[PDB]
Amino acid sequence: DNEKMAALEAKICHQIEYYFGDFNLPRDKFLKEQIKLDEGWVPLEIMIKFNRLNRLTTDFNVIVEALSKSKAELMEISEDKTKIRRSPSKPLPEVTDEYKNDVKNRSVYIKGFPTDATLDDIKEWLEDKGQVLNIQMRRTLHKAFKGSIFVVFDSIESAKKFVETPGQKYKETDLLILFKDDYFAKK
RNA sequence: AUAAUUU
Repeated sequence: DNEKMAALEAKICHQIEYYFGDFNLPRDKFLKEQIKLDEGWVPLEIMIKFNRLNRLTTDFNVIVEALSKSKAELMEISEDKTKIRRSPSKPLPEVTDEYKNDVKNRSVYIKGFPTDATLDDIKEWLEDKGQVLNIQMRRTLHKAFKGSIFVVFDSIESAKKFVETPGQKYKETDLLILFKDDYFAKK
């Protein structure tokens, strides 16, 4: 029973840490704007507008409880517990040629998912393939899922090991896997 | 329609 509460809390921490994480934050206009208002602090009242978090829970107390137990320890909770922020002690990394070169080399391309698959479907399928930091479902201008995605692993090592595996299939359907830069090379 | 949404 309470194990499901732990499961819910782990999901809450992951979703919030994604929003304020190294991959997302630098390209999140709405969030970078909010962060400029009160020294990084963002009211839970605002955090609740984030769709994926909303679907997990809308309750402030549950969110605070979950974050206070987070292992990652990326987020800080205010004293009155009405707002949160990325720790000032965990600044965003400087984006150098080296950093970008490393991110590109940890990025993979995977084609072959059914057009109706959701982000949750894919996340679950990637659960046993290594540490993932970002999943980008490729869509058309009108936001229609093409069935192909880009995945960013925690390191070039886990990325390499994923691409090295030739017998991978989704719901018993073959998949085309390539390093992102290799996918572009062809295109 | 910054009515931005893995906001």
